[PDB]
Amino acid sequence: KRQAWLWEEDKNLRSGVRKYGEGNWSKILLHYKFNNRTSVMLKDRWRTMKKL
Amino acid sequence: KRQAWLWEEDKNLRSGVRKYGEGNWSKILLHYKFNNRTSVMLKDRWRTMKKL
DNA sequence: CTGTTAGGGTTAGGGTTAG
DNA sequence: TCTAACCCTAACCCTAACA
Repeated sequence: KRQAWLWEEDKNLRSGVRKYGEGNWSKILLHYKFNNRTSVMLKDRWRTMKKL
Repeated sequence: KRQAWLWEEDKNLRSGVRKYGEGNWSKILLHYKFNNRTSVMLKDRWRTMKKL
């Protein structure tokens, strides 16, 4: 089921990119809580954040 | 302008869903004739067909 | 086979008309 | 007034090219 990205997931993604680096989606996924997301979904959300 | 759906288009759409499955709009659009429609239009028609 | 990421392609679903 | 047809676009998928 399609799930909009919540504020806390967005925060974790940004924290993850600052610490682990842009592109290291799998590593980011392993260090923070996300709502049943895969590393591809993180990559995609990052692209959307840039667009917004 | 606006274009209501003819019985032929509906037949193809339903045949398409059976053969390719619901949600595979672009593949369906590629294998049957439709009145200048996009994959999104097929998806919207299916929704209405379900709502009727 | 399990898993990875970049990037183009596609779909879900709530909102917007046309008539 | 009502609603099927159409729009917007974030979210998600497919594929290449590897490890």
